[PDB]
Amino acid sequence: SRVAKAPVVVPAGVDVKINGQVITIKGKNGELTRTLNDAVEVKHADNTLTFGPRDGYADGWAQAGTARALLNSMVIGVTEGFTKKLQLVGVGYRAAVKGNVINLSLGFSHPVDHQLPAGITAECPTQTEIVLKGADKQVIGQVAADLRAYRRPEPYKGKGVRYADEVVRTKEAKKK
RNA sequence: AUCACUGGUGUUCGGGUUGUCAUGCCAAUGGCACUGCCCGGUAGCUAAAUGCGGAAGAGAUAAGUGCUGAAAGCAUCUAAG
Ligand SMILES: [K+]
Ligand SMILES: [K+]
Ligand SMILES: [K+]
Ligand SMILES: [K+]
Ligand SMILES: [Mg+2]
Ligand SMILES: [Mg+2]
Ligand SMILES: [Mg+2]
Ligand SMILES: [Mg+2]
Ligand SMILES: [Mg+2]
Ligand SMILES: [Mg+2]
Ligand SMILES: [Mg+2]
Ligand SMILES: [Mg+2]
Repeated sequence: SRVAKAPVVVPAGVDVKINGQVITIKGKNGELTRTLNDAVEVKHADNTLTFGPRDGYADGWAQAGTARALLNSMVIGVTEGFTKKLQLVGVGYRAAVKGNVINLSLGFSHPVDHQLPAGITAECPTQTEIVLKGADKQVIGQVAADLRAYRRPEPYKGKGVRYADEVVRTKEAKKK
């Protein structure tokens, strides 16, 4: 509703294309396409997209609000792009990128190699930092979640793979 | 599952031996006595013998964990995906 009302602006250089429900956004950072829910009517208008419910759908305003938030992320994706940062905490925990495969040393008796998906790249500044980059906000979120899952932050020392902007509450071992 | 090995059985293979009857007798043999009683043992069957098995992988999930995400300007694993 309120989210669906605010239209999204197409900055210069971004080219939208609507084939019924299938949309395609093309920018300097790549090309993203989505099939919108059959209850959403989207209009290109004058360098600004608008979103509204179609007639005969009881949830059109809920479906238009999500279609708006996604297309707004698609436009940001093909220009500024998205970035996620992860830190490793713990003596001996290290990371390193070789091609599109991240090598994790997380205290296991075996190595952890994580293959990145199609349009995601990863740089390791220090050995305890990973920086992901990509145009798809959902994909970069999934990749970061998969890397965090190898060694979730534990509550007694905060050790593991954490999001850089993550608050990790710790607690003290029970006395006696 | 199998019998190469280790073994059991092995009244159809060989031997020892008690009592008695017979083959004229000696010598040699056979019958009967739980296979007379025993000692070994071939093939076969067999276990205690010795080979092998339970999986890996894949698909769709349970509880559970998430990503993106509005309805509800926030939040939200869910309503779409
Ligand atoms: K045998
Ligand atoms: K035998
Ligand atoms: K006799
Ligand atoms: K969320
Ligand atoms: Mg034999
Ligand atoms: Mg024997
Ligand atoms: Mg015998
Ligand atoms: Mg005589
Ligand atoms: Mg007689
Ligand atoms: Mg008689
Ligand atoms: Mg399995
Ligand atoms: Mg949201």
